[PDB]
Amino acid sequence: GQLEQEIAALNQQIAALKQRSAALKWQIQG
Amino acid sequence: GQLEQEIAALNQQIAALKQRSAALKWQIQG
Repeated sequence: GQLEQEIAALNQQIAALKQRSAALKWQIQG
Repeated sequence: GQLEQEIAALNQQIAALKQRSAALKWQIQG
């Protein structure tokens, strides 16, 4: 249902922002 | 100071999404 889709979206967004943060930290350190 | 502000916003958004997930994980018990 809707709940399952929203929890999937939440998990997708967490992963995307964590990936972005990790890449940014490395880019800044360079 | 906009660059610093944007990184702070990213970290705030990450923390918020993690809190949503954490609150659901906590709720799993009850």
